[PDB]
Amino acid sequence: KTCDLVGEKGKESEKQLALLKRLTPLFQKSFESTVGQSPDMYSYVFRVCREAGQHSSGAGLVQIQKSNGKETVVGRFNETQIFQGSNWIMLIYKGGDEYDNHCGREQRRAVVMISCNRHTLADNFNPVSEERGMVQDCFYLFEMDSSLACS
Amino acid sequence: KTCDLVSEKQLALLKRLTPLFQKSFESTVGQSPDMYSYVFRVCREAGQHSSGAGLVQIQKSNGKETVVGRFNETQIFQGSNWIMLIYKGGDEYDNHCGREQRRAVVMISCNRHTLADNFNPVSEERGMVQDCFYLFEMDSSLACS
Ligand SMILES: *[C@@H]1O[C@H](CO)[C@@H](O[C@@H]2O[C@H](CO)[C@@H](O[C@@H]3O[C@H](CO[C@H]4O[C@H](CO)[C@@H](O)[C@H](O)[C@@H]4O)[C@@H](O)[C@H](O)[C@@H]3O)[C@H](O)[C@H]2NC(C)=O)[C@H](O)[C@H]1NC(C)=O
Ligand SMILES: *[C@@H]1O[C@H](CO)[C@@H](O[C@@H]2O[C@H](CO)[C@@H](O)[C@H](O)[C@H]2NC(C)=O)[C@H](O)[C@H]1NC(C)=O
Ligand SMILES: O=P(O)(O)OC[C@H]1O[C@@H](O)[C@@H](O)[C@@H](O)[C@@H]1O
Ligand SMILES: O=P(O)(O)OC[C@H]1O[C@@H](O)[C@@H](O)[C@@H](O)[C@@H]1O
Repeated sequence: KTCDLVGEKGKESEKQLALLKRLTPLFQKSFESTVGQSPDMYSYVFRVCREAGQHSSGAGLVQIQKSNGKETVVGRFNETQIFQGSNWIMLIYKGGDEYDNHCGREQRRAVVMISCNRHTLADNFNPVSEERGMVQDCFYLFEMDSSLACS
Repeated sequence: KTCDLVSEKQLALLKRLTPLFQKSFESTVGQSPDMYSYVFRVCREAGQHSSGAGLVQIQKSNGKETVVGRFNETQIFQGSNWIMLIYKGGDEYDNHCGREQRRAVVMISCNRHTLADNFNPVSEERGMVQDCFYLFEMDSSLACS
């Protein structure tokens, strides 16, 4: 019912479990941000290791078309990767819904850069961009502030 | 002889990093036989073989050079107070990551006090079937909003 790590198990995997544990106070929260202009107005909902979608799909981050509440899963938390930088944490959710035309029809993916901010536990979640111009390895990029990424 | 993208916003971002082009950033890390020295440059040759390397990994034990990413294949994104620079096209792995080409992802965070400093490796994700990557960080006032 929480984040599941993907990758090789070992010393590094063990460190990533520790990072997820540190983010526990954020689990109960839900972050949202609406961007874009009609007919492409989108609302992104992001959560840390908890269901961010409306259909129990295991979504960690979803995209909702404002015009018509169509929900698209950007990434699932059962496919998480996480890394600790000096003043930030990079959180990745793979296994989102598949593209039909772009990116070799691969599953969508979310990359969230959580930067250190001593003033708040969590705030300023914002979509940065969607890299959908590659034949593979595409991603939706986001940012958010959190004191938990600080040294 | 400069970064080649795959976007007007991206070209503007590259332009913004111009003052870093002439610099060379180095950082040694790890413990032999796994001690590596990383050399990173923005849109300029970081290697010794004119291969177009934007970031190379040097094995300190024997001086062997491995290209992590080529500025021949650059992607760049701008967050509120950070810039993400990506160089794909590095040397291929022999065993990890389906033998794909190495890749470098550099998180350039805002720091009002320096034009560019604190370049360092953060981690190497080499446990995936594909889309592996070397993660780095560095500070720069140019990343500040
Ligand atoms: C960006 O610049 C890169 C460096 O200049 C480009 O890399 C080169 O890309 C070409 C075209 O895809 C590759 O050509 C292939 O070569 C292999 C043989 O590879 C092996 O032998 C060569 C020569 O001895 C050696 O350089 C390689 O490392 C391998 O040992 C052929 O079997 C294929 O048919 C094809 O000709 C080059 O191999 C590749 N060289 C490298 C890694 O620098 C890259 O394509 C450019 N990307 C762009 C256009 O954005
Ligand atoms: C993460 O969770 C998703 C959603 O449950 C898993 O995707 C399903 O995988 C099964 C088996 O491969 C398929 O039959 C379903 O059609 C998939 N549903 C989708 C794509 O939404 C996914 O396999 C999980 N990742 C893991 C644990 O490997
Ligand atoms: O699936 P295709 O046809 O390639 O379209 C892809 C696009 O779909 C839309 O519904 C949104 O989710 C966009 O962010 C996405 O880039
Ligand atoms: O080429 P293989 O055997 O897969 O080993 C991969 C490793 O090689 C070393 O020389 C370094 O470049 C490491 O960063 C890399 O992870």
